[PDB]
Amino acid sequence: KTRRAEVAGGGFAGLTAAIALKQNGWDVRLHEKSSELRAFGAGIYLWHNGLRVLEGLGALDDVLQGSHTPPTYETWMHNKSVSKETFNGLPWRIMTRSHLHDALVNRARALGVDISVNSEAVAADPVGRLTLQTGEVLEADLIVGADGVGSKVRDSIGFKQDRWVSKDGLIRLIVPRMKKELGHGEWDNTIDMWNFWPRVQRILYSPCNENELYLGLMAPAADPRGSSVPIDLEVWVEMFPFLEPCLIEAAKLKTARYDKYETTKLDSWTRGKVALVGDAAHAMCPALAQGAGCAMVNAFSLSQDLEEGSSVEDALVAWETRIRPITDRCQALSGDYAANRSLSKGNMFTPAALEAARYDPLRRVYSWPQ
Amino acid sequence: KTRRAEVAGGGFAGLTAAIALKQNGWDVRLHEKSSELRAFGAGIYLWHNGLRVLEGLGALDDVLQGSHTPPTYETWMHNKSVSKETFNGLPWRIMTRSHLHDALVNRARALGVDISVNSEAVAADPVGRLTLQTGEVLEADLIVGADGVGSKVRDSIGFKQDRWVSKDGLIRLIVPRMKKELGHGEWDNTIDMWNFWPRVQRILYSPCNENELYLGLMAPAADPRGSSVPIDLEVWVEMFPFLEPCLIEAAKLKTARYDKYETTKLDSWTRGKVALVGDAAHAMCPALAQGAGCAMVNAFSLSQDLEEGSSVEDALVAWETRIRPITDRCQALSGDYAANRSLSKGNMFTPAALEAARYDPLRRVYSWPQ
Amino acid sequence: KTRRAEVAGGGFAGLTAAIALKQNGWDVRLHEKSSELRAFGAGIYLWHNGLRVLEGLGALDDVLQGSHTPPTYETWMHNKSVSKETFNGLPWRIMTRSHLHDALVNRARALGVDISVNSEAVAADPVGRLTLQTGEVLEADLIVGADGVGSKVRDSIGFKQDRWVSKDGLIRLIVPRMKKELGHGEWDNTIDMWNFWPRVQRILYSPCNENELYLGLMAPAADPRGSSVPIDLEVWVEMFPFLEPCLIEAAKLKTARYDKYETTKLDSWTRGKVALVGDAAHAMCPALAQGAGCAMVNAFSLSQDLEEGSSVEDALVAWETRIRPITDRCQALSGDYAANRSLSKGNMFTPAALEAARYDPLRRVYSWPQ
Amino acid sequence: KTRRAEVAGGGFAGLTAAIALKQNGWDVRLHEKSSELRAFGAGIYLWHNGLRVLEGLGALDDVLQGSHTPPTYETWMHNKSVSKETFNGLPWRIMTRSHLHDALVNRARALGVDISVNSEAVAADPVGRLTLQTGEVLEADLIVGADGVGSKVRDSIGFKQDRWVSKDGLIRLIVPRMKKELGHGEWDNTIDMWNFWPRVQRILYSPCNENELYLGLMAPAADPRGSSVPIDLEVWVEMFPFLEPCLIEAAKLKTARYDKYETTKLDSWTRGKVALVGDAAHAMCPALAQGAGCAMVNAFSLSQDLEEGSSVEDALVAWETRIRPITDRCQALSGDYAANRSLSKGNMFTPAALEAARYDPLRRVYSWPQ
Ligand SMILES: Cc1cc2nc3c(=O)[nH]c(=O)nc-3n(C[C@H](O)[C@H](O)[C@H](O)COP(=O)(O)OP(=O)(O)OC[C@H]3O[C@@H](n4cnc5c(N)ncnc54)[C@H](O)[C@@H]3O)c2cc1C
Ligand SMILES: Cc1cc2nc3c(=O)[nH]c(=O)nc-3n(C[C@H](O)[C@H](O)[C@H](O)COP(=O)(O)OP(=O)(O)OC[C@H]3O[C@@H](n4cnc5c(N)ncnc54)[C@H](O)[C@@H]3O)c2cc1C
Ligand SMILES: Cc1cc2nc3c(=O)[nH]c(=O)nc-3n(C[C@H](O)[C@H](O)[C@H](O)COP(=O)(O)OP(=O)(O)OC[C@H]3O[C@@H](n4cnc5c(N)ncnc54)[C@H](O)[C@@H]3O)c2cc1C
Ligand SMILES: Cc1cc2nc3c(=O)[nH]c(=O)nc-3n(C[C@H](O)[C@H](O)[C@H](O)COP(=O)(O)OP(=O)(O)OC[C@H]3O[C@@H](n4cnc5c(N)ncnc54)[C@H](O)[C@@H]3O)c2cc1C
Ligand SMILES: O=C(O)c1cncc(O)c1
Ligand SMILES: O=C(O)c1cncc(O)c1
Ligand SMILES: O=C(O)c1cncc(O)c1
Ligand SMILES: O=C(O)c1cncc(O)c1
Repeated sequence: KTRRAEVAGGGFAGLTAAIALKQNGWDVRLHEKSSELRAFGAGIYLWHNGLRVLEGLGALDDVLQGSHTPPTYETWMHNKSVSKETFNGLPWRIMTRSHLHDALVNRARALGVDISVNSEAVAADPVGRLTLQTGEVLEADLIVGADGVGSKVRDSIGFKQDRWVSKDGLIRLIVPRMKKELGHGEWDNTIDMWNFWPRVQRILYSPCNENELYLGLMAPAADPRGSSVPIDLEVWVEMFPFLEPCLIEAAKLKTARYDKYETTKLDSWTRGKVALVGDAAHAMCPALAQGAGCAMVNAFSLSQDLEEGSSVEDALVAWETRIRPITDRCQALSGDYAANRSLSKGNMFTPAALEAARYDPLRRVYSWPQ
Repeated sequence: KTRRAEVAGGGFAGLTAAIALKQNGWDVRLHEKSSELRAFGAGIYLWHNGLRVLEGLGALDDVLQGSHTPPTYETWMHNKSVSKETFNGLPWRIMTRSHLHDALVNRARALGVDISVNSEAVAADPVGRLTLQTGEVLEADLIVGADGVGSKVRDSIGFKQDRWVSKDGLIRLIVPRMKKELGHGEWDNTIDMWNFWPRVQRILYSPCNENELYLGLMAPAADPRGSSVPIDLEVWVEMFPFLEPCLIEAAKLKTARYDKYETTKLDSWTRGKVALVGDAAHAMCPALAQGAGCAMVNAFSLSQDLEEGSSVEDALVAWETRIRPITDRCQALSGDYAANRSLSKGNMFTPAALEAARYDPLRRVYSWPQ
Repeated sequence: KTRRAEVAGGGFAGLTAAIALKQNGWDVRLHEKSSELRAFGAGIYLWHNGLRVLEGLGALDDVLQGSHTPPTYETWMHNKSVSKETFNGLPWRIMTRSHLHDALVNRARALGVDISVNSEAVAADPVGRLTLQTGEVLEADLIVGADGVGSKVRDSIGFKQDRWVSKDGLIRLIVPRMKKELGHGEWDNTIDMWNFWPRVQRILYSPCNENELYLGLMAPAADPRGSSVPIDLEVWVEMFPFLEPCLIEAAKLKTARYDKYETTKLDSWTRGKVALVGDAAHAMCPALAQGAGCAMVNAFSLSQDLEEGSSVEDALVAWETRIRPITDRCQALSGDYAANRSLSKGNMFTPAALEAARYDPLRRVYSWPQ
Repeated sequence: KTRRAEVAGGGFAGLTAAIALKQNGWDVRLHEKSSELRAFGAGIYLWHNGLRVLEGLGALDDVLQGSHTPPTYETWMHNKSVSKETFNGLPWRIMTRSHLHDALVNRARALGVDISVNSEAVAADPVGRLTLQTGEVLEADLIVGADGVGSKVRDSIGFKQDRWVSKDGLIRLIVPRMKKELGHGEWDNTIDMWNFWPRVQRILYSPCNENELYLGLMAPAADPRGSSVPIDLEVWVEMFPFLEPCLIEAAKLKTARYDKYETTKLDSWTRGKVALVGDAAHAMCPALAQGAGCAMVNAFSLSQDLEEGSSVEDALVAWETRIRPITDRCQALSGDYAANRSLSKGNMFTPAALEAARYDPLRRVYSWPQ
């Protein structure tokens, strides 16, 4: 009578699914392809929606400890402050990726989720069979494809899809705060520092805690200096001289990567006993900082629909119908914002922009009205 | 088998108790002495702790709609900004008293709490008897004394106590925002505007929403002009000229009162089947903006302890033991702050100051670390 | 024994020459080609050097009354303040062109300078003969060619020269201050408001007094909207929205012109009894705001050299040798600044930039050290 | 035929008189009581009027080199900026006392003024006799009493007078700028930093040049800590913490003095061939920073009246009649400002306040209109 779930992928989506299912009495095993449990991307923003998932997962405490809510989300254009936004009290948080990942892994382990590394799902069958690269075939009542933009759970089954990999991208790093060295200013703020002149270069400045600063350095791929790794210190200091202390530390990082944006959209997220969650289903532009938020809401919501006494197949259909439109709208709006460079104007966290963030997955209503 | 509760007082404490008990299946009747259900005091701050009570009461949505979280809590001394505090993301909110009261009344009514007006508790018996001014004697399994600083539930039984009524006080009003007329500034902020020179006059500036502004005008009773009602417009405009548009509206209010501060502390909060909650038990100085927050946490916590399968008498003892120290510490610290004028320095919402605010009554842990 | 001077041109150079010579006992007649005595160009800056000429001319009082020294000379790039300069106390002043012109005309009249309008010099002879368009031939001991960039005194004689008329230019206007309507800011400042993005548009904001504001609206000739007269209100408000009240008034002016920059440089400024002064000799780019300053210093200096007991011919040679290098350097540096857009960086009023301004023609030394 | 002048006192008044007379062909001897030529008081402000005297004395160049005009004269009350004043371009300057004194001494020496030290005037006779402490009796056509508030030239003759020495005063010091250590701010400004709460303490912050800062630390004599010398570092840092780097240097100065304010007013300034100039005649409160300015204007004006071909006795009478009302008005207004603490309000350099500053002694008119 113990339902069995097999989860492919140990990112935020897979860990969320695994914890949520285990809390509801599922026998859960999670399979991570990589040799270690790790999260790439340097830093990450969560909002009310994702923080509520964490509360629902019993992992909120560990996350809030050692992460940061800036006093304001500030936008600059050509070094002129154009907006300061606080979202009418809507909760939000910045943290390192490792911080969020560790909290989730620790919670999954505390609950007794069986986690395997070097364990890649290479095929999934809608009847409830997952095949690993080792040739092991696992039977389950539920298969969760949380295996990222390149999901083999998805592609082994075949889902009609549009995927896009941009030519442009950015360099994401964690460096020391160097707060004193930054001198006068509001250095606890998020500051999105846009420029189009004299060149297209932007830094998203994102404090994670008293020690760690998350920087995103964005320049076009066609710019050989701005897109260089390790960073071309001179061209960054030239346009962001007020960040020189931090940029000097950034230039030391030989692990720096220029990572490209990538999106996925599918005609459906389910097939029989298989559900696709996270980037496997709905990778999106990061303008609204909701890729993981939506992934986590969707994973948590999946566990909710599986508590209705329905067949797994029916629960999965109900789940997508219920929760997908929030994600579709957020993905579309984030892509629109990215293409139009809407964030450069400031004051763009409108009620519509904040729809996903306002959703409370625990009570299934929208909170924090704007 | 339906447990019966009789609640004396229709303030925030009594309404919270009534809703929380009704949600847990108690047959609840609430008795308000006044001819109408009303809340005095103009405006009010709630923090995470109180907002979590509201969530637990199913009244959070109605409260957040039409209330305000300032971008920052700012302090001025002699018109110089000395601090801006955002509490590392700790949720907080400002609203009119009527806004909070209405949300609670509407929720109690929706749940079918029996509410009587012109119904004053004049005596309570620890065996579970409440006598109204009408001579009606009501039997119950639980009596809640939520009847304010002058609690007759408390005083009919006899509780060792120290009460204090200050000679000093303040004038609290709601006026239009007049935001455009205030011109350049950060007029969505809370701004605590202190002065000792040329006279002791202070205004706590507290936006409630896009339409309503809560002002507290504080001057010593020995100052015949600053303590006058309706307000002596000239002496307020002289020291707060930047608020003239709002003060002109304030001066129109012939309902204005100079209300005195009042505190209560008791050796215990329980006797048999009687529990004292709110100002009946623990009225405190308003420096930490936690009088109602603690009252609401205590009322909600009472309902929790009554779900343990214990006798009512034992549950009440357990309740006070569990929850009272948070209130004792907050009351003491708020009184210390008031006497030392500590808030005038700015940056005084320390981790210790925020202890009560950080408490989450739903999960019974402290959240939002500083 | 009364030396006779004939001056061609009633601009700042010619009026300065006429007053200075008349003060020294010359019989002076001045000939203005136009039907009225008028000054075009809306507004003008003078510095210490030009203010000292005015003192020497007995016209300083009338100029300082009704003109303005801003508290600072401020530069913006893309709406971000990049510098505020006060030149270590070096005197400077902004005024309407008419204000300066009127003061000079009134002083010349008070001294009994004979002024003719509709009186154009069409030929000059180094032996001391000036021919007017009327055919009148005037004999004099000194002929002053103060007849502008298109000087016929110069060109009738033949001076080796390089002249340049730019394709680009600007629209100069006087509008009401609208100070209250501009709201919060430092609206008594000079503010040089540069932009390259989203288009090349710049406004030099120059208060003249409590009533009048001098604006220079600069856009490339290749921009059909930004270079349009009367002004294309929308494209100016878009990039300078904080000046909308003033720009609305500017758009009413059907007299607005897009005037082109023009320079002149000559191998010499003298021939026999003929001296060329002002734009006739040394028109320059306006970056250092010294075209008229140098013109006035040169005209005044001419009068000084004529007091040495030398022949007029020798005095003129001595004059150019003594005073020309200040002008040559200023012209070259202003042209360099214009071409490199150096002023866009702010903090460019260096000691070298301010050399002409620092010169005191009365004492013949440099003052106001930097 | 060479007129002989004997000047008592080598302060700013006596040096000005000596230079001005020597320039006009007087045989001038100056007698300084002290063993060295020195100026006490740390720093000093001059305005247009005094700068024009310096121009008239041929000492302006040496003064402007190595002195400072702040970008603005700023006033703070309780650390809040209440005004920024630039006087519509009216020239002004801050310098060390030694800087001004040296320039004057060097000019007097260059002109061949005979200067004696350890040479005290102890008696003067209206017939033109000056007696030194050595017993030497000097005959002259003019005797100038420029010997300070305690003038023996004045008191040996007997002038009806009111003198006042205040109980209160201030500590004036020169310290290093420590500009970098002061961090963010407008540290080239004059800043008059007033406080009445928590104690009456004020600092006038006055940069003299890139190296030297003039500070005036003002507290009541009844305050044993604030009036202490060497300075009580703690009580100054407490109320001016932003000046700590400079105050630490100030506390090292064991030469610091708490000097009292002193005023003098006389029924007349002349007797026969004797003229009283400077503090000997008109010491005043320093609120308008015009004590030396008026002293210098008066000394220079004296030389002017002596060029009219009148008897010395008549010239002196004409001089006082012509020039004294400017000083009487300035003295009265400065005393009014001091007593009413008017400067604490900011924006008090009104046209009337600036009357003395606006006077141009060279042309004998008022300039720099407000
Ligand atoms: C630049 C940038 C900035 C962003 N910023 C934010 C932000 O601020 N806030 C936010 O909420 N989101 C943000 N996002 C989006 C966020 O990174 C993703 O949406 C999120 O990490 C998706 O998580 P996931 O678990 O679906 O996928 P992934 O994080 O890709 O994790 C899947 C895990 O899949 C494992 N794996 C892959 N294939 C297999 C397999 N076949 N079998 C087993 N394991 C497999 C992968 O190795 C890995 O361990 C940002 C994205 C980008 C690109
Ligand atoms: C100036 C000031 C500012 C404050 N600001 C804040 C703030 O910002 N945030 C915050 O959390 N707290 C604040 N407080 C404290 C807050 O006002 C109180 O702690 C709170 O209202 C107490 O609620 P209560 O229900 O216990 O009592 P009450 O609000 O006094 O309500 C009891 C209700 O008792 C009814 N009643 C009385 N006697 C009887 C009886 N015998 N029988 C039946 N009914 C009876 C009373 O009429 C009334 O309807 C502030 C207090 C003051 C004085
Ligand atoms: C955009 C711009 C901004 C500027 N801003 C400043 C500034 O802020 N400060 C500054 O000092 N300078 C400034 N200048 C330069 C300043 O305008 C000139 O250098 C100055 O006006 C030259 O004066 P002028 O007397 O030599 O010539 P003009 O002003 O040209 O005057 C000559 C006079 O010549 C009369 N005339 C012409 N031909 C004859 C003839 N044949 N016979 C008789 N009369 C004749 C002309 O009609 C006229 O009345 C600026 C210039 C430009 C273009
Ligand atoms: C706190 C303070 C701040 C001030 N700030 C300013 C300011 O910013 N700007 C400004 O313009 N003014 C200022 N003043 C006023 C200024 O200090 C005086 O007005 C000025 O120094 C007066 O100069 P004096 O030459 O008349 O007298 P003094 O400076 O007193 O000089 C007279 C000289 O007299 C010599 N002496 C005295 N007796 C004899 C004698 N019997 N025989 C020979 N020699 C004699 C004295 O030793 C000395 O060398 C300030 C004054 C004070 C108190
Ligand atoms: O626009 C972005 O690339 C972006 C990336 N991360 C967070 C965010 O709010 C925006
Ligand atoms: O100090 C107060 O009186 C006070 C009153 N209300 C809220 C608060 O934070 C402080
Ligand atoms: O750069 C200019 O065009 C310019 C024009 N007028 C004054 C000035 O300082 C600069
Ligand atoms: O008020 C003063 O003591 C004062 C002292 N020096 C200059 C000044 O402007 C004011």
